[PDB]
Amino acid sequence: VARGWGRKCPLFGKNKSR
Repeated sequence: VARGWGRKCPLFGKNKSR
């Protein structure tokens, strides 16, 4: 799973969230 993590989890949303 990706979205489930990129949602509110930096585990997959490093540069995307930052």
